[PDB]
Amino acid sequence: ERDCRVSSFRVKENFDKARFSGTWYAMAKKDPEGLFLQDNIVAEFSVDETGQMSATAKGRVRLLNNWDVCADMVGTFTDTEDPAKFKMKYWGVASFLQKGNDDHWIVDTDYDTYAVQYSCRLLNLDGTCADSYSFVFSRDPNGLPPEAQKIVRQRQEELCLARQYRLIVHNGYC
Ligand SMILES: CCCCCCCCCCCCCCCC(=O)O
Ligand SMILES: [Cl-]
Ligand SMILES: [Cl-]
Repeated sequence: ERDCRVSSFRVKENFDKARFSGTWYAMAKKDPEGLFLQDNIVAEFSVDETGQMSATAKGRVRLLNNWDVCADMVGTFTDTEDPAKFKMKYWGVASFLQKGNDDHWIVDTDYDTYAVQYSCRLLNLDGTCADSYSFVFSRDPNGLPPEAQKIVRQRQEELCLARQYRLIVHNGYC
């Protein structure tokens, strides 16, 4: 009876790009189809004076046949009418790395502790998501405090994803 239509999902009110800048460690991920980033995922967000948000990311990706590389990725965000909803053009510093353009929603954050991100790459015909991914980020690479963890769990459930995350390990691979 809970609403899993993407159009129903709340996102961060009055999202502040500047406050969101800096280092975010991925603690957990819900994978899309054909998953790319595997683990050791760290993102760096910036805003320029134009107010244009961008990011870089490092992580282990596993090219099939069991070949691990540390991907170095770049993203730039185009604003929409909602301050928390963006279009993210992304690519790798190496041209053979995955590129594309995904929706990028900041579902919730308190800026200095946790963030929940969401992307629906493809809708179902009933408005639910056919192919989604989601990152939970922490400022502290050692994880979230309990109050933040509990808030995040609520947000995960609201996205209809709470059963579908896996933990992201950080072990200096990159
Ligand atoms: C959304 C993660 C951080 C945002 C920083 C954008 C920098 C490019 C990251 C590329 C994400 C594309 C792969 C995401 C889906 C996946 O890993 O399976
Ligand atoms: Cl709990
Ligand atoms: Cl669960």
